[PDB]
Amino acid sequence: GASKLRAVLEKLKLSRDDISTAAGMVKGVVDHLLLRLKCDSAFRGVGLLNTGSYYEHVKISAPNEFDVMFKLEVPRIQLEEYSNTRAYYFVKFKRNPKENPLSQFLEGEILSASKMLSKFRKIIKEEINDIKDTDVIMKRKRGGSPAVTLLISEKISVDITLALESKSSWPASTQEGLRIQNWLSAKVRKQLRLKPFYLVPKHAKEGNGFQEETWRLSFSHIEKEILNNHGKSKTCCENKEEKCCRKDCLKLMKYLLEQLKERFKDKKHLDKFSSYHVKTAFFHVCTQNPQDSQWDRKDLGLCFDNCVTYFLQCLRTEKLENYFIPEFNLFSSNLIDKRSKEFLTKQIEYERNNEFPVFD
Ligand SMILES: O=C(O)Cn1c(-c2cscn2)nc2ccccc21
Ligand SMILES: [Zn+2]
Repeated sequence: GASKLRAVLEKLKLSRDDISTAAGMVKGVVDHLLLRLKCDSAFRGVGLLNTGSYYEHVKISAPNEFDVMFKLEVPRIQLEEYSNTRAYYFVKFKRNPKENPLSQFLEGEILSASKMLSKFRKIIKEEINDIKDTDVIMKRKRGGSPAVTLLISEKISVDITLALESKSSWPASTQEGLRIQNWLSAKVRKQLRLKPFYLVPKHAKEGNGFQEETWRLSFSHIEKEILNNHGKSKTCCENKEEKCCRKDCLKLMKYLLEQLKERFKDKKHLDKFSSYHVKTAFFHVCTQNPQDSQWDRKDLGLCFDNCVTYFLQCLRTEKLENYFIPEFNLFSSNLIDKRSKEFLTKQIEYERNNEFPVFD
């Protein structure tokens, strides 16, 4: 029902005002933090990376929650892949001169994530304590990559993550990734792959213990660009004759998962699932249907059923390739146990069989 779904989306559009006001409230604090952060010799080249659901224009239903990324430029780095993970790497440095301002964090030849995260939280703390014009508090440490967590005006929660920026060529694991050749063209793929890639501090788990000095690949900027320039036609969604329902589908998937996570928040089954899974699956569906005509607005129902159908498959086969790192499985049994996937499958299938009552 392309009408009921659009009723849901119209209902969703009402939150944009509050999400934008809160976004402004966040930006005000963030800019200050960055200006002050640029003072340290180590975090000199720190900058703001404007990516995420908000800048992708798909952020919904969470005004008091935000995620921001601080990017830092590392000139020349030698990357060492950790145990065929294809996504996690050790950061070494190409040259010998102590031009490196991060020499202080170098634990051996390998760059330590723990040390730099410590200095990051320390400086951020020292600076949030200084300003009293804005009621900003620093929350306790729980997460890994989203290392810093702030509370603005005792209302807004901001997840601050650190990211290294490398202008070098993308790692070999991304070779067969970003299959947009038949969709956004090969010229565009080449242009995009000429852009830098990022690394967020994350630990991998091979078993009982952890490796705490690893960095995981990040391409959020590429995701942003792909999302905000999503058509085979350059004038896609710029006129009435060329209006597609891609972003609508993504929004609907996100809302579906959100509602389902809210319905069973007390049972912890769906805790491991996030919106990135939905986004990834969506990108795969975009690759499957490269034509704008396959995303016509009038077919909003069908297209949505195409996305769900794919996502479900990913849940059943326990396979969801990272759109940039094909050999990395987001839905591997190591990451998410079968019981959770089967539960999510059960619920989604129920919803689809009862005309999505969760949409009302
Ligand atoms: O860090 C990011 O940019 C997002 N991301 C997630 C993820 C899982 S739940 C939210 N995000 N899993 C990944 C695995 C490999 C590379 C990137 C991955
Ligand atoms: Zn479009």
